[PDB]
Parts: sequence; structure tokens; C-alpha cells
Amino acid sequence: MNTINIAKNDFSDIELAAIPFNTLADHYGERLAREQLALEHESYEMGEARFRKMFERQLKAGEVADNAAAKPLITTLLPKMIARINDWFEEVKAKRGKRPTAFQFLQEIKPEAVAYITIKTTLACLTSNTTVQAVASAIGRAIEDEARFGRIRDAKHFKKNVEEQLNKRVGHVYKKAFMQVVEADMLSKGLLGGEAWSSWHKEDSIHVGVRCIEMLIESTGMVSLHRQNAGVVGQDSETIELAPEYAEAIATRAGALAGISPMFQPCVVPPKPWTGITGGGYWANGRRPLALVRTHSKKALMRYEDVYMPEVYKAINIAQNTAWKINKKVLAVANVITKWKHCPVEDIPAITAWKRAAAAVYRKDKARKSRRISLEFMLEQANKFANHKAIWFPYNMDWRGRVYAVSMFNPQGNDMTKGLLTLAKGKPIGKEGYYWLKIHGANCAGVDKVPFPERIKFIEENHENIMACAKSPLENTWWAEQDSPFCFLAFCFEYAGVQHHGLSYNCSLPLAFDGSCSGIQHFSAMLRDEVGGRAVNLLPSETVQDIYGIVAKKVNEILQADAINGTDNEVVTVTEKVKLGTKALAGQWLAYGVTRSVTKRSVMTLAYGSKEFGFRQQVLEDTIQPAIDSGKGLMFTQPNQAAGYMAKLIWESVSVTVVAAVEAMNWLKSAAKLLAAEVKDKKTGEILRKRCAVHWVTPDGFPVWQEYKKPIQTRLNLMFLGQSEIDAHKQESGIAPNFVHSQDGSHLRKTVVWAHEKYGIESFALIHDSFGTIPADAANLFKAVRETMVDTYESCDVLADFYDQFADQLHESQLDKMPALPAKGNLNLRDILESDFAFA
Amino acid sequence: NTINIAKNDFSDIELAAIPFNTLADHYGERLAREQLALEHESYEMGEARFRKMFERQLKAGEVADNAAAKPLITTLLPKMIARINDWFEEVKAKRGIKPEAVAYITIKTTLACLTSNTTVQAVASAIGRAIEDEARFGRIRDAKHFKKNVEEQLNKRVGHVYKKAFMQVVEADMLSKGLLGGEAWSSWHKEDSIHVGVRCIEMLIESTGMVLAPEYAEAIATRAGALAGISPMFQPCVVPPKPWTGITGGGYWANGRRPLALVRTHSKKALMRYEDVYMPEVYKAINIAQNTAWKINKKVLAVANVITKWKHCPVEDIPAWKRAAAAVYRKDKARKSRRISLEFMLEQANKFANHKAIWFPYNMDWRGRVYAVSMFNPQGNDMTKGLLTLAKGKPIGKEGYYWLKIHGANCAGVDKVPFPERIKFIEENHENIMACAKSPLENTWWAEQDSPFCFLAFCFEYAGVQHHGLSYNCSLPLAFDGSCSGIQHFSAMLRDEVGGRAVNLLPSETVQDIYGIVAKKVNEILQADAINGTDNEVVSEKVKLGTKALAGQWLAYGVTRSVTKRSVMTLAYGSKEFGFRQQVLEDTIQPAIDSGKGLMFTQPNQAAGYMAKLIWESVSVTVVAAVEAMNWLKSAAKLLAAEVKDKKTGEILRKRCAVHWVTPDGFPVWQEYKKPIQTRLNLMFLGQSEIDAHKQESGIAPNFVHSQDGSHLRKTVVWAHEKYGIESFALIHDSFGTIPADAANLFKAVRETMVDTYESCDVLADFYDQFADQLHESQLDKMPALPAKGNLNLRDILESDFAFA
DNA sequence: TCGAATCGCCGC
RNA sequence: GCGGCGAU
DNA sequence: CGAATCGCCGC
RNA sequence: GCGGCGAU
Repeated sequence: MNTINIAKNDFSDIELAAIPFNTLADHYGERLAREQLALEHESYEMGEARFRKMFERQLKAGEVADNAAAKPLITTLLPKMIARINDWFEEVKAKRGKRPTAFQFLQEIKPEAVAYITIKTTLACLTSNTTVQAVASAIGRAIEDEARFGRIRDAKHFKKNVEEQLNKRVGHVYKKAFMQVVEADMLSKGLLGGEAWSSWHKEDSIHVGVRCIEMLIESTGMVSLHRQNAGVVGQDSETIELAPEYAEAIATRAGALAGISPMFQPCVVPPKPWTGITGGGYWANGRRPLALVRTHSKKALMRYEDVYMPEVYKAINIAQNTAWKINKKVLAVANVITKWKHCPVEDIPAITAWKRAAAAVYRKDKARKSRRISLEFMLEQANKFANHKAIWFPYNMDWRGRVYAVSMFNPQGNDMTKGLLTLAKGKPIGKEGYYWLKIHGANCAGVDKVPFPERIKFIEENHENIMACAKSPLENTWWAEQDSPFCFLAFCFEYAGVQHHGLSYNCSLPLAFDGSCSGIQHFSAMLRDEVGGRAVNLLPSETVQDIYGIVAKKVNEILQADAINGTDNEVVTVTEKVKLGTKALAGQWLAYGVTRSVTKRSVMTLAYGSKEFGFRQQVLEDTIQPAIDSGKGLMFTQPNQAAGYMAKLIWESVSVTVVAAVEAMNWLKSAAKLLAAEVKDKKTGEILRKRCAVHWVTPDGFPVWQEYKKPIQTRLNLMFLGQSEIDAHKQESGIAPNFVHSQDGSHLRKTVVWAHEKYGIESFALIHDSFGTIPADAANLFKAVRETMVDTYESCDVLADFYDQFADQLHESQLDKMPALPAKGNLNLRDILESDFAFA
Repeated sequence: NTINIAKNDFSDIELAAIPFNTLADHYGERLAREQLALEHESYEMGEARFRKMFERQLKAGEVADNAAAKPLITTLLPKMIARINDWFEEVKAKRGIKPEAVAYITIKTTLACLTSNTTVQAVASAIGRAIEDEARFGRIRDAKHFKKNVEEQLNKRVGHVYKKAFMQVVEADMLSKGLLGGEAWSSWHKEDSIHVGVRCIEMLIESTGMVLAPEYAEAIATRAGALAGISPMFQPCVVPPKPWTGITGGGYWANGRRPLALVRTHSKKALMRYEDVYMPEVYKAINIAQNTAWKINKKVLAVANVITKWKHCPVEDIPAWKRAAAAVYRKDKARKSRRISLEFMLEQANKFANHKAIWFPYNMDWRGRVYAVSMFNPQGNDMTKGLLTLAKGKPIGKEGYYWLKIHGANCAGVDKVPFPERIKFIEENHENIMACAKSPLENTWWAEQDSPFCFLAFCFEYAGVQHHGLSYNCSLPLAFDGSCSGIQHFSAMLRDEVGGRAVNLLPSETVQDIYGIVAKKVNEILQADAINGTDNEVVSEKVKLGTKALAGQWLAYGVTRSVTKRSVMTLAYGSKEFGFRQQVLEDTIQPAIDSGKGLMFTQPNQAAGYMAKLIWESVSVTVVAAVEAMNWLKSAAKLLAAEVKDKKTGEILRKRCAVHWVTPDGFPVWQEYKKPIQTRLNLMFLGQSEIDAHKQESGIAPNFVHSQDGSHLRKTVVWAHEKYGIESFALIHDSFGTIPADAANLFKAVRETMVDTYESCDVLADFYDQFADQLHESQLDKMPALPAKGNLNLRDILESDFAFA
């Protein structure tokens, strides 16, 4: 209800405590220590204010039970209510006479569901008319709504196709409106048994809630009952109050939670070097200390305390030390255009389907608001730190070891954020620096599928356009028309500077180089796949290699062959419909024209574990369904048959193109499945080998543990929200994408330390496979990122090491099931050193 | 005043809510209640022990020694210490012992006076005496080289007065020499010593509120209360132990404030590392070991009960030099100490004498060696072993009777002869064994043996077989011990054939005495050394005795297995030629001088040093694998513990690193010896976070070999239980025992596990794989290579009868 | 019978 | 958890 | 200066 | 921590 302010004493400690102050002051002076500790203090202040506004809205909406401060108490009272429900039902049955008027109503709703519906609706009613009648009414109408529309949910098979559309709607009235529509539809089909719901009358609903209110006072006792003006027929009223201890418990938990949810901001001094698991980054001893590894359990964090990973610690601290500053020139442009357009680069002037169209505009209206709120935060943070000579971002890691910045405004964000951020410590650009400055500008414009010589040609041909954009960014919109506009505009400014000030010009712009498909690149390196490696530019090639265009080419080759040969159409009975043959289906697709657009997402999702089944849903939504809406797709007479046909063709094309990827992810999936199973002798039933997690260690020395854990029980209501064992399926789903991500994290970490030690590089722009530095150091970073990758996969056999980790854990029945290690290929790793387009 | 945790807290250990039916359905309610009563009582008994100890410290002003008073003192010392220097600055600013010691001496003397004259003068006068006592005596400490010699004698002295008498005598000897300065101690003015006191008191009240303040008095009390609850006197189980399914909670069934831990670790973090580890075979061994059902040998107990009332030690004295006078004092302390342990062991054995079976929970140390949890357990002294026998029995049979005879002759001490002789000794004394069994009080022959109570328990069973034939059921454990487990294990992994004969690992016609082997080699050097030796040369001026001259004395005295004996048992523990020279003097040169012999040794230390290099050289050629291994593991640990810094920069390339290895059973062990950066020691008063390089080096070789034998023991019990019917195991770290019928099968199993493990695993190479990445670029050139494999075949091990393991 | 990557921000 | 945004 | 572990008792 | 005893 009412929460005392954390801020007055406990946030005051952040600036007061001497040991955090002295440690900061010794490194960077008292005054930078003053600013940093006050800034970290404000970060905690902003975070507490964030909680208070959300709590106020949730209290107003009756959604306090949804808030985290109210979840712990509800978990305690819920069993007591349920037990009292079940006993009441048994006690009412035992007694003889007319059954109480709520008995029948309470029965169709699950005893768990009534329990939560009463607690939430009573908490909603009390925190937002305390009379028992209004709350009993409010309970009853909620019980009936779960009763009437629940019938649809459990029926179930049809509900699975209406489940998503229910979720896509926001707000109870919209959820209820949609459910009245489906109920009418399914009643017309006769699915619900043809039984139209007879609405409860008001006096019934009142009696439903009162029995619930009584039942909580006996069992739980949070609410208590009070009678006003007893014995007077006019004013005899009964009222409901919350137990103060329970209100104090949410209030204590609300305050406890507000002090541990800061809004992290950039540092005005270099971030605190990591010496251990906790307390890196920000310098204050804080209520929410940073962790080196972002984990879901304290235990998975504790495993890292013992481990000796000097190279992991060095890489994070080097990355933290990178000095950034706000690009004021970009910020000047963004401050203007943002006031005029919701998205500044969105609409530049330049020279059943209806139901699906309505869903699109609804999503578009959501997307506009969500996009703009992120924009407003980034600009405000950018304008805040604009006048600082440098700022710094702390770094930590996810549980797989990938590196992420900690502050909400960070260099790993969207274009506008990336454009608003530049490095602080620049060097004179030089001939080689100018060259990569133009290559970077070419990539920001979207000229990336072309060799470097034509990338330079594109920049130099558009010299006058680039110059005009830098001189008047508001008068020439050409930069906004580019693929990465603000980052392109950032290049335009530095390009203009080099021409004004020559090659002596000091440029501090981050020149990002990104691996084309890092997962397939890594998988191709492990098993030495030549064909896969060439497709992802691991091996030197005549031109840049587009894996989508390659797969599209192989798809089109099948289509042309399946147009001359291939099955005729046939008629199949279904519970008679025509089943289109491959010859018909090929003709439809050739009529559409299959490009890299048709195959792109399928290749991207390959590292995530997607296969032929998942491609059909991709193909339908990405190309076929938009084609029908556009008035194309007359060829797609049966859309699902076309998608399934094309998904087969994409999967065959992908698997023969990158064999190492397909084989390696299968081997890891088989490993996790065996380890995640419980081994029980069928006759005895006893479990011989328990369910086991998956663990490996990166060549960088980062350990990682995959323990996806499933909760035992869960509850779900239609209109109100729902409120450990190893999850074997998530273990198999996650093992291959997580393993390859742990490798690219090690590659990134090994790159920054190698670029820092062999070469002089001190500034790093890092987005998981994108490696950036100032132009003067661009050539060496290009060198460094290739040298690391060749070294690890010459030094280490990551899959064989992985096998050595879990081979002991395997049970004797499982060993025949385990596949062998995939065969190595003919690729030579030293060709990666001379590969122009790997970028990594 | 200490609150009684026992009232509410020892109801929590009872845990009379976790269904005792969990125990009661499987084993019966009375036994379940008794077990829960026993664990409850075990916690109560320990609390009473703490209280009696605490009171005695209270009477003697020793509360500052007690752990309950420490955590305040460590909080209050630096605030005090800061205030000492603050006045030191103020007095230095205005013209008009260590600071830590002044703080510690003030706090201890004040707390003692209040614990046991509350006047401000009386305490300051006592505090003034201690500071003056520290200054005069501390001059000897800070001189220092001679202090290193007298330090050991101060440590042997006990009681503030008795250390003072010694330091008084040494100061005279130093001064009658003149070593401390010739300046006698200048006695503090009695009014100045009270002035120093008052001054230190006044600082204490300003720095801390302790002067005693109530909050500090309840802090000792609440901590003392918590410490009485976590120190139980563990008792044997009357039901089978709870199987270990995890890191904690095994063994005893009751939920406790101090649950059992699978691995005994000094740090909670070291225990936490074992939770993630999957070691199924380690868990099996502990659970089968816990499942062994024991019974108290009543016949042994009746004999023990009477002789313990008549003799301080039942078997010590049977009717059949100033340093020496210090030793008889030690014997008087010895005679006491054994009696307290004896009386408790008798008390427990009588307490459980009527139970049809008792069980012992098990856990392990950080090296993985398996220890029984109860204070009364089968890993005790000869009388404790004799009081305990297995409950499960099988008819003895011809094979079992043979091993019963073999066990008896080992208890008699005939363990250096072949098995047919060991058999023969028994029937030669067959009439004496009967008489000992028939009337143990009338015949004292059983007490004369090397392991009398075990030999008496053998006498009872040997009589029992003769009464009822081979049909008679015997449940007595028959323990067989490897001659030297460390040398055996080291010789196997490096395939040293020469070592294997010495430890009887190879099949041999006769038992091999490794002490005899090294001694014969020493004699051979000594004989040659008389023929060729460095001449005596004179380097006051003293003549150094030539190697031939030193040989002549040693040859006149002679060298026997006993002289070499220690240097090889110490060798597994890591002792070296430097260490050897002392022990040779103490064991062989010192008793000769008391005997009147040692006339030949003109200089004892010259003989000890000359001897020392002869055992070490003879040891090195006798067991080359054991020496060659131990250097490699030590060399590794030294590199891991060292810090690598850029010589000019000092920036640390590699931190001090602990060493880690995994036993073939899968038990992991991490060796992290840690040394505090600062420590305070006072001469007259009690003494009060980096890897310790010397401890890491000193410990790695013996700790590694212990982890292997524990892995072997754990492997042996699982192998013996699964391949063979054996369900009852008597285990003492390398001694394997079972009922006589099952002995021959365990006799087989202990070989098979040892052979199978070293054929399958190269343990030292695996150890390299663990620290290989940790080694720095400078260290890799320094690191020695792995010692070479030898020509020993491990298939010979299963054939040897004398290895016993 | 079922199902068909990680991290953050905002909203409920 | 659900809805949307963004990063790889 | 620097020459095994685990218990119990005592200080 | 130091001293004594025991197990290996």
C-alpha cells in the first residue's frame, strides 16, 4: 500500500562509504570519484522511481497481484485456500438438505482457479468500496468468465489455433470480446456441444464470491470481516479490510525490490577492473552488484568463483577500458529530425486478408509506440553525456560467455545509438585508415556484397553526395536513405574531415567489421568444411559469397529440373482434395521468381536449430502470404503445399551447402539428449543414471553449464494471468546454438586481447561478432581477428574436448546410441588469413 | 553466563517431525527412537563438554583463548591499534613493544581480570607486568638465531609461570655469556608500570566501549552458545546409517545444526565444489562401508572391564639423563591421556554391548581417505579394535581358519615370515591359545603379544572353531596391511621392479624388509668407505672426521634395519637427508650415549650427517620410482604456487595457483594451502589469504599418494561387494578386513583393483593435464619431464602373497 | 503424443 | 508468462 | 630459512 | 597456533 523511501538513508550510503571512494579516488582523483559516485547514486534513484510509477499504475488497475512484491505472499496463502475449497465441497456433500447456492457454481471452476481469482480480485478491489457485496460480485463475474470461456480451452485442439490470437490482444475487454466471437463461431459449428451459456443472474454471482470470501478468512485470513451498524435494517453493512501484516509484507518487499533495480548509466571514469565474480564495472558497493556472468541461479554464478580464467578477465577489462564519446555532429542532426518525425529515417519522400490487414495495422501501431520510446531514451542519454570528454561502458557476460555492455545506453544498440557513439581516443588516419574509412562507409550504405575495389569506387563516385550530406545533413536526405543512415552520416562527417584536413586528420570513428554468418563460420572451421567455408567467406573467393544466393541458386536448379520431371498432381482423400505434384509446384515458384529473399531467413535460423519443418512456417509468412496480400500468389493456389515444397528444397540446398553445420549440430544434440535422459532399468524401474546437465569449456578458458530446468506445476487463466527437474527438450534445443555462441564469445575475447597485446589497439567496438576500432588500427584488427581464429582451431579440437567432458557421465546402455565425431574436411585454416571477406 | 541451547535447539536436532516412520517402517520404532535419542544425546554431550572447558578457562582468565571471545577481539584490536598510533602522532607532534602487542596485551589482561579485583589499579598493575615481561623476553626474539634454538624449549613449557622460569634461565645464560647486551633488564617502576596500564586502559575506553560492557558479554555468550550446539560427541548408530545421496546430510538420520559433510573441508567453498561433481562410484563405496554391521565382542569386553580397574593401562606393565628426566614427565602426561580415551571407549562399548548390531557412518577427508564418523569406531587402538567385531557371520571353513591363523600370528607379530611358518607358530602355541581363551585372567600370554586385545579376540575364535569344528560361525574381522602403501603405489605407476620386490609387490620366496634392504646397502658403502675415504682434516679450529673415520665408528656400532627404519617411513611423508640426520641421532645415537655406547661417535652430529647421506643414497637406489615421482609432483606444485612477474615491472603474469587432480574412482581433490599475511606471537602470552608455497610443495607428494590409496580402498569395497558376496568390511586406510570366510575373496579383490587401475590410468600424466594450461611461458622450460616407466609387470602383483594389497 | 539461440528495453 | 521493440 | 593426513585431550 | 596421545 505505502512504501517507505529507500532513498533517504540507503541510497545515501553509496556516496558516503570511504573504501569505494578511496579506491576510485586513488585511480582517478577525488572529483571524478565524486561525479561517478553521484552518477551511480542517481542510477539507483532513477531505478527506484521506475518501480514506484509501475506500482502506482498496477495498484490503480488492480494488477497488484501481478507485481513481484505480491507474488511471495500469494504463493503461501494459495494452498490454504485450495484445501479449504476441497474440504468445503466434501463437507457440503456430507450434510443433507438443499445444497448451498454457490456449491454448483464453484464446481465448474478448478479449485486452484477459484483460489487465485478470489485473492487477485480481492487484492485488486481493496488496493484500488470495501463492501463484501461488491467484492463478492467482482469475484463472481470473474469466476463465471473463467467458467464460460474456459470450456473453450478445455475444445483444446481448436483452442490451440485461437490461443495466439487471444494473446495478441491487450486488455480484458478486447480478450473478452474476441472470446465471445469464437464461442459464437464454435457454437455454430456445434463444437461446444451446442450448449449456449446461460448467463448467471446477479444474485447468484454475489453468493459465489461471499462463499469465497468466507473461505479465505477460515483458511488464509488475509482479509478480515467487519460489520457496521448492526441491527439497523437501513445501514447494516459488512466491510472487508486487508490484514496489516500482509500489507506490510508487500510494502517491505516493494521497497526491497525498488532498491535493487537501478537504471544503469555510462561511467564518467574508466570502469572498475574485474578481479572476481562480483563487484566489477561500477565502483560503488551497491544494492545490486554486477556479476561477471549473468546467471539465473546463484549456484551457476558460484561455479565461476573457483575457476582460473586469466584471459577471460583480461578481455572484459580491455573492452571496458575503451573510451567513448558522444558524436555531437550526429546528435545535432538527430535532435532536429526526431522532433519532426516519429522515426526520422522512416518515411522520406522519394521519386481473411482484410482481417490479416487489420492485425497488421494493430501491430504497426504497437511497433510505432515501442520504437519511439526507445528513441526518446537514447537521445536523452546521448544529450546528457554529450559534453563529457569521454565516457565508459562496463561489460559482463551471459551464461554462454558472450560479451555485453551493462548500461542501457550502450554501443551494442540500434543504428541511431551506434551513430550517436564514437570512440574518444583517435589517431591520425593515414592512407590505410582512409581506405578502411571508405570501406566502412560503403558498408553503411549497403554496398557489402561486392569486392573492396568497387566499394572504394562507390564511395569516390558519390563523393559530391557524401560532401553535401556532411555540409548540410538536413538539406540533403541521401544519408537517411541508406541502409544504416546515422552510421553512414557519421562516416560522411569523417570523410569530409579527411578531405578538409588531409591524411593528418585525427579520426576516432569506430570501423566495424562483421562476420557474415559467425555460427556457420565456426562450424565450418571445426570440421574443416571447404564448401561451407567458401560460402561464408572463410576461404578466399573471387567475390563476396552470399549463402542466401547460393541456396537460392540450388533451389532454382531443383525447380527447373522439377519443372521438366517430377510428380504429376494427384487426388487424395482427406478427413477428396488435389495434392499438387512437384511439377505443378515448381511451376508456381518459377513464376514467382526465387531470389535470396526466399531463402534468407531459413539460413539465418539454421544456427538456432531450425530445420525443414520450421522453414515452411517461414516461407509462408515471409513470401507466400505477403504475395497473396499484394495480388501476387495467384500461382500459390494451395499456399501450404507450396511452402512445404519450398521448405524441402531449401533444406536439401542448405544441407549440401554447409555440411559441417548440419553434422555438428546433430552431434551436439545427440549428446545433450543422452545426458539429459534418465536411465532406468525397465523391469526394476530404478533409475541407474540421473538426468545430467551439459558442461564445456571454451578455448579462452570460459566454463559454461547448460542446465535448463522445468518447474513442476503451473496455472493459466484465460482473462487473468497465470501464476526443479532438467528440461531435456530445452537441453537438446539449446545445446548446438549455445555451443557455437560460446565459441564466438571466446573468439571475440581472444581477438581483443590479441589485438591489444600484439598490436597497440586500445579501443574496441564489440557486438558479438562485429569488431570495431579507430581507422588507424583497422588494418591490424583485420589481421588480429583472423589470426585468433586460425590459432584456436589449429590448437584445439573443440568437439573432441566436449566429448572428453561428458564421456564418463554416459551410461552403458547409451554408448551404442552416441554418434561418432563428424569427419574432418579438406579445408586449410591458413587460407583464413588471406580471406578478404571473412571480416572475422 | 551461557544460555542453554539444549532446550529449544536440541529439540531441533531431534527432528521429531520428519517422519520417524521413515526410519520406523524400515527398522522399527524403538530403534528409530533410540537412534534419534542418541543423536540428540550426542549433541547434548558435546555442549556439556564445551561448558566445562569454558568454565575452566573462565577461572584461569583464559576466556580470550576461547573461540567465543575471539570475534569481538579481532573487531576491537584495529580500532585500538589505530588509537595507539593516533596518540603516538599527538605525542610526536608536541614536544613534552609493538603497537599491535600493546593492544592485544591490554585486551587479554583486562578480560582475564574481569573473568576471574575489579579495581582500576589492580588490572593496570597486572597489565604493566605483562608488557614489561614481554619487553625483556622479547629482546631475545628480536639474538634471533639463538632464539630459534630456545624457541622449541619455550613451546614445550606450559603455564605462564613455567615459560617465565625458562626465559629467566635463558636470559641469565645469554647474559652470563653477554649475548643479550650485557645490559640486564631495567625493571619498570612499579608506579610506572601502573602508569603504562592506566594509559592503555584509557585508550581502550576511548577506542572501544568494552570497559565490561553488557553487549560484549552477551556476544561471548551467544557465540559460546552457538559453539556448544555445533560440537557434538558423535556416537555409533543403532540403525543402519542414512545412505549418502549428496554433499551433506548422510550418515546420521536426524536433521542437525551441524549436518554431516561427505568431504571434511576447512572451507565451506571447498565442500561446495563436490556438489557439482558426478562421482557415483565414490558414493557407492561410502554407502557399502556404512552398511557393515558390527557387534561388541562381549568376551573381550569382560576381560577389558576387569583389567582396566586394576591397571592404568591394562597391558603396559606386566610382571614377567636430565633429558631422560624430562621424558618421564612426558610419560606421566601420556599415562593420563590414554586413560581418558580408554575410559570413554570402554563406556561406549559397554553402552552398546547389549545391542544386536551397531553401525558407523562414514565420510572422507579432502584427500578422499575414508574415516568413520563416531568417536568410538573400528579405526582406534588395539583395545578398541578388539572390543568391536562384525555382526554378520559365515561358517569359517578351511580357508577362513587358515586366515584366522594368519591374522593371529600377525597380531602376535610374526609378520616377517612366510605364511606356512605363520601357520606353524600357531599350533606350536596351540595349548597356550586355548588357556588364554579358557581363562584370560589366569594366563597373560595374550597381553604379551604386539596387538594383545586383537590377539585375545583371535584366541576366543580359535578356541571356538576347535570346539565346534569348521561349521562354527566366525564374524571376526581379519585385517591385512600393505607393508608401505606409498612406496607400493608409487612403484606400481612407474613400474619399478626394484621397488616392487622391496614392498613385496612382486611374487617373492620370502618377505622383504625394506629397512633391511637399505641397511645392507649402507653397510656396503660403510665397508668400502673404510677402504677408501676422505682423510680427517682440521678446519676455535675443529677437525672434521673423514668419511673413512666416520665409517669406522659406524661399522664398529653397526647398522641394522632399525637404524634405517624411520628414514623410509618418513620418506613417504616427504622427509629428506637433512631431516634424516636429526632422526638418526634421536633414534640411534642418543640412546647409545644413555646406554654408555656411542663412545665411538666422537661427534654425534658428524655421525648423523654422515649416516644421513648413506640412507638417502641407499634409499634412492632402492626405490627410484618413489623418489623420482615425489620430485616431479613437488616441482610441479612449486611452479604452481610461485608468482611469475616481469622482472623490471613486477606485474604478475600468473597468480599463485593451487593444484588439482582427480582420483581414478572419480573423487576430485583440490590442494589449496593458505597462509595469513600477518600473524602476532607473544613470548609469554598466547599467539593470535595467499597460497602457502612451502606447504603446497611439502604436501603435494604425500597428499597425492594418500588420495590414490583411498581411491583403491573405495574401489576395493565396491569391487568386493559386486563381484563377490562380501557385505561386511573393516577398513583402516590401507588395512582391509572382513569375516574369515570372505577373506580370501577380499584377498583377491585388493590386487585386482590395484592392477586394473594402474593398467587403465597413468595417474601422473592425468595430473599434468590438469595444471598444464596453468603453467606460464617461463615455467614450461623449468618444469621437469615425467619420470620414466620401469620394467615391472603389474600382472605379478596378483601373484604376490606378501603385498597384502 | 508432442515439438518444431542468447541478451536487453518497454507494456500487461 | 503473454504483447511489442532492438541487438547478434 | 626449510626442511603427510585424520582423530582425541590439554593449553 | 603450541604441547601430549592414538590411527594410517
